[PDB]
Amino acid sequence: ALTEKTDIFESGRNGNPNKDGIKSYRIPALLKTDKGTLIAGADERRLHSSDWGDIGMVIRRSEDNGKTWGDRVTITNLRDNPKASDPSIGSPVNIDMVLVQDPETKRIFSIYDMFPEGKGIFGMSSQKEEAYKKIDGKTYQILYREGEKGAYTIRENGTVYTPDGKATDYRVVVDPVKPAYSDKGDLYKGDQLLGNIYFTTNKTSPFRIAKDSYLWMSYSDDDGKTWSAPQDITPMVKADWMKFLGVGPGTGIVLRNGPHKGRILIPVYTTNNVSHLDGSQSSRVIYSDDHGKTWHAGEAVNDNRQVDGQKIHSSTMNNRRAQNTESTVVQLNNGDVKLFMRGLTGDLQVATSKDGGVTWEKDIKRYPQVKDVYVQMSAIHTMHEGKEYIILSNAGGPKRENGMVHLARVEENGELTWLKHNPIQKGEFAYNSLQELGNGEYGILYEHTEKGQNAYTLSFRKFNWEFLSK
Amino acid sequence: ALTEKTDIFESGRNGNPNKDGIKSYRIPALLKTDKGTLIAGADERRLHSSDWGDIGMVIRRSEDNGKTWGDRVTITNLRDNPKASDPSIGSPVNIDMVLVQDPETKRIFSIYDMFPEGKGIFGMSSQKEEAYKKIDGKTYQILYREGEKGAYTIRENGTVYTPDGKATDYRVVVDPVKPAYSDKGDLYKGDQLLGNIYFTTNKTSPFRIAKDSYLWMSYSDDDGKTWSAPQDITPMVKADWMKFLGVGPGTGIVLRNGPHKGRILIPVYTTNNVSHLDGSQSSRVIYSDDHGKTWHAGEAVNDNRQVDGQKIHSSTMNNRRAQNTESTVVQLNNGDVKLFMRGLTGDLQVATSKDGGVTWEKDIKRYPQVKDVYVQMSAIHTMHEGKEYIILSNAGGPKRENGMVHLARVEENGELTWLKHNPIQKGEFAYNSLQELGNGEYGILYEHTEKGQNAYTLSFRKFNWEFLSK
Ligand SMILES: CC(=O)N[C@H]1[C@H]([C@H](O)[C@H](O)CO)OC(C(=O)O)=C[C@@H]1O
Ligand SMILES: CC(=O)N[C@H]1[C@H]([C@H](O)[C@H](O)CO)OC(C(=O)O)=C[C@@H]1O
Ligand SMILES: [Cl-]
Ligand SMILES: [Cl-]
Repeated sequence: ALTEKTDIFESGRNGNPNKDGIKSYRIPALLKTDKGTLIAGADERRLHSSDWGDIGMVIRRSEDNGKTWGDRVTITNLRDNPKASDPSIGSPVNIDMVLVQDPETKRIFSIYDMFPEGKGIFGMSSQKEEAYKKIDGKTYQILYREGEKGAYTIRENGTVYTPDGKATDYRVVVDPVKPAYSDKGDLYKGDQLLGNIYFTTNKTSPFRIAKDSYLWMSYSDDDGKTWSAPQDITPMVKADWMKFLGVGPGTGIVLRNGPHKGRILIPVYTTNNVSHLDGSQSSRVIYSDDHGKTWHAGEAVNDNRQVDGQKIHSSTMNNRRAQNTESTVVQLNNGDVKLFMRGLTGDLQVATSKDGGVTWEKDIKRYPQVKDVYVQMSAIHTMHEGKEYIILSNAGGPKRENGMVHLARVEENGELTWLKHNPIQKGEFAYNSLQELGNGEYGILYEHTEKGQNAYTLSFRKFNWEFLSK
Repeated sequence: ALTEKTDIFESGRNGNPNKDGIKSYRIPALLKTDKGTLIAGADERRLHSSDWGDIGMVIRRSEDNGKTWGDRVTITNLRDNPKASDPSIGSPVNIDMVLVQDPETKRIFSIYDMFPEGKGIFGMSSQKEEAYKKIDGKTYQILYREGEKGAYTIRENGTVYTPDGKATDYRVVVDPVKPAYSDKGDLYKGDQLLGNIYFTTNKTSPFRIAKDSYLWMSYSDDDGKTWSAPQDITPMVKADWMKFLGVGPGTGIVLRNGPHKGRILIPVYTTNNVSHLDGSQSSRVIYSDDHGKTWHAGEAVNDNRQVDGQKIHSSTMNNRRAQNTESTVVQLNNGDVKLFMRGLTGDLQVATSKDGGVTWEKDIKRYPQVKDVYVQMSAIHTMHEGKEYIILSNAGGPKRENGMVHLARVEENGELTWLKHNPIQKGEFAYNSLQELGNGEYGILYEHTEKGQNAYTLSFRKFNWEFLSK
């Protein structure tokens, strides 16, 4: 019923780097393509297991349903600041991905966070820095020059314009060409490399982007073999009030029925400037109706939500327990969208959208049958013999341990009836990503450590309906 | 040299209403029109002196340079909520106006704050309510229905639509016809008047607008005699992070030189959700480059301002002493814009814009020569044979008392040198509005009380250069 674990991304041991010089792997995403390929994505955390530093967005492909795996394809890996005093925080950061395939165009998307050099979500400034400027109907990324108040802009061809709208002799690499696109943001004067717009300390160039939270996208048209250069989707989806805006890691969905059929959903979450990570983490989705060309923000589950007899908003809330963070998204046969949200209640929180993920119903459903220890989860839709189900995997607890696979029957009204709860991994268990394999078989890429492994090694297992019914 | 005061708007005495049933007048604006008319604007605060309640936006006209004044013209006066428990707070609020005339079109504009029923800026909720929705490129004001989470919208001809986009048979009066437009916001179901969308308590209708801060505009094309219905300009200028956004009352300007000549400038200020009135009040201007048709927000003086070693932003700041609030705007002959801002340093703070009010230079200039007791001021540009000056008026202190007219020379540098400091009114003195009358004469309209008069009576004086030279 259930296979042995095949390690896909292997972490180092006892606090040391593995043989490739990588201490850590984190944040699995598992995608089954139209060819039948399995794409396994991960944070490649070179220097340590923490949520920052030098991190590549990496995939491996299985052209045989999880039996054997090809070599690592690196989607994006921004080069580190060679002059940073502390290399553990000395790199521009990419962190956390969501994979999805457009079932019509066959395009595969990787959407992931981006920060300039520093500590990621843990090094955000208290004060807003404007990141973008609209000039004659065009949106440009801003640059700040040391000692100057004014907003420089990156305009056509990467050419840097002054605050007062004059071209300079500086340009930015806006069309990176190097492997892993490690030249992105490089700042030139002519053909002299000066530095990089993502460096924040001990800079050798005069320019940097706003110290903010960004959202990037990369895509593949050849089943995950090669990848586009990073596309900055931030200004399409990030409101002025948002502090953090980042993905809920794993695998997104494409709506298969109802008025919004073909819509791509990407779970994300925000914080605000009132209470940031202490009281404002709020789930929502971004979506595309045009096959991934343009992106829109849905409303938050927390927007106009009644809490303890009073209305809150994702932009103003300061309520630790009312937060919802990383989430996993599923569309039902009746057309409802369910959002399963990592939260702080001890048990499973679920929001429902009747309009394709744009707005959410007033109640969040809490399911005591499914434990949540405040950790990522995944959930997928599945049809077994014409009956409708959802499979959800997360840690059983009491800590980030004991991988549980849950089975729910979905009722005609969209309610969830939990049937079975089946252990899939003893010991350490954290982030995971489920897929349908196409028989009655299901795949799962997850975080687990054993035998002194650094957090985490990411492993793959198959399981059938015989395992689910147990 | 200095004329006796002419009382333009007289308040009641000893806490009682005046003959017209008005306890209080506040917030003077004075405008000299192309025809030579003087328009004196005010808040007509019927029930009490505070920053809320039943308040009309009113003017009087003088056709003989301030000697005699006509009857009150009411621009806007929203009807009260007849079912409110406390009438003192039982009315939709208009408060604080800025007057300006377009010298080309001759159109006169009054721009002023709007709040639904409540305590205005002191009654704002801690949580954001979305106020507008963009549906298919069109911006509609949102309505909320009792016991429902969704956003209804006010669409063409005031037809209320359901959250899911269906016409109902509820209608909002979006083209008011009653004197002073007191019918604006009225909620109909067919022929039947049910209540008003600006009412917040003991409602007789199912709908209300978001509890928020709004910005409204009315205009006159007949020299102040008649006025358009209010135009809700909020969505053009109010960013999503903004809590309060309202005018710095008095008289705005039209830029007379430089590449932005013809641009209309209106002083405003905002708060944010981090610190609201405790630490975030931030001066800026909104402006129109198409004769009042569309409006844009400039950047705050506080945006990317260095304060005590560190950069702040108007959207995120929490710094009491770094606030700048109501302000008055002046263009110099060299093209620079000066913004004189009410603040908490005890002396005069001035910001400079080199791009027609869009962005501000890094330093705020303080002038110890001019005390600021934290009260509104007004300032105008003037020429004197043929040297460039600015006249500024405010309280001398210690409190809101001893009105002063200050005179500065505008240096070849754009710097200011304070030459003269002349008392103009003993006893109580608060808000005021200056105008150049022609032939070396100036007019001022200002808040003063005596003989038990309620705060305040608005009185007018004229003065010439010899008054200034003392
Ligand atoms: C962008 C980022 O920091 N992502 C990290 C996320 C985040 O810090 C938290 O969700 C904020 O509350 O948390 C975790 C975690 O294992 O708990 C892993 C993610 O890689
Ligand atoms: C919209 C509004 O409330 N305007 C009021 C303003 C405001 O309350 C303050 O600037 C907040 O800091 O203050 C004053 C005042 O005499 O001090 C008068 C205005 O009518
Ligand atoms: Cl650099
Ligand atoms: Cl009502």
